This record gives sequence, C-alpha cells and structure tokens, in this order.
Amino acid sequence: SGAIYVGNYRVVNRHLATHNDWANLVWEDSSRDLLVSSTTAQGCDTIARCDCQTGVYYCSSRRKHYPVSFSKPSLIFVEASEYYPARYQSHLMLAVGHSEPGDCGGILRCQHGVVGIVSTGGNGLVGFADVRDLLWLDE
Ligand SMILES: CSc1ccc(Br)cc1CC(=O)N1CC[C@H](C(N)=O)C1
Ligand SMILES: [Zn+2]
Repeated sequence: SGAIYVGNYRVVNRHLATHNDWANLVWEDSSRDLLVSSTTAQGCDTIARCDCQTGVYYCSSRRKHYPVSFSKPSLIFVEASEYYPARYQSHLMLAVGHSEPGDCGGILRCQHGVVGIVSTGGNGLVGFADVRDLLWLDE
C-alpha cells in the first residue's frame, strides 16, 4: 500500500483505490494502474520533472529503501493477477529488485523528487508507474 500527496491530490495504484477515492475522482487510467483523487488538506510531496534513471524505492516487504537503476517509461506486458487480466501496462519502468504484491504504492524517488510508485513485480524485478509526465499534478 501507499500514496503520493501533492497539492490537493492523492495518487494511488488504481487497483488499491478505496470506494472514497472513486467518489473524489480527478483522473484514472487502467492501462497505467493509476488513480488520482482530490483531497481537502494540502500535500507536501514534490513530483520530479526529469529523465533520471537511478533512484531509491521503498520496499515494505523488507522495511528497506533500495537504490536502483530503472528503464525509461514504456509499454510492458504484465502477467495476470487478482486485479487485472494479462495485459500491456503503459508508462511502466522496470528495475532489478525485490517486490511482493503488497509493496504496490511504495515511492520511487530521485534527487528531484517523486518519480513514481511500485505497481508491478515478481521474479526479481520491480516495476514502477511513472508520474513525471502528469504536469497538472503541480497546479
Ligand atoms: C509489486 S506487484 C507484484 C509483486 C510480486 C508478484 Br509475484 C506479483 C506482483 C503483481 C501484482 O500483484 N500486481 C497487482 C496489480 C499490478 C498491476 N499493475 O498490474 C501487478
Ligand atoms: Zn530526477
């Protein structure tokens, strides 16, 4: 689990959104596994606006933050799970690292701020849903 809190927005994995996030929906995209809902309180996360390919992510299944190299956002085939059938997920970045289903939501950060959140994984890989292209999160 986990979320990004920027301005009056809450960014979570779409598959983990609560009935309350859907009522306060701003934007969602099943193909990106992202949902953004409105908040009453102002958030303090800064979103990165960069092309960094190295960063640090939080892995809740290890209670550890790991430095990683990750690929640029791309369209990647993602195996079936209890939340989606087998499909291509867009704006996804992969890294070699540990992840379990409940790690989704953990933040990936570079020197510029938040890059994205854990969204996919398994077999020694971890995938992150990029948020750096969502320029509107800043206004
Ligand atoms: C970090 S996700 C993960 C990790 C290890 C294993 Br094995 C399997 C997973 C995959 C997983 O459960 N999902 C849920 C939905 C998500 C998606 N974005 O399609 C992928
Ligand atoms: Zn950066």
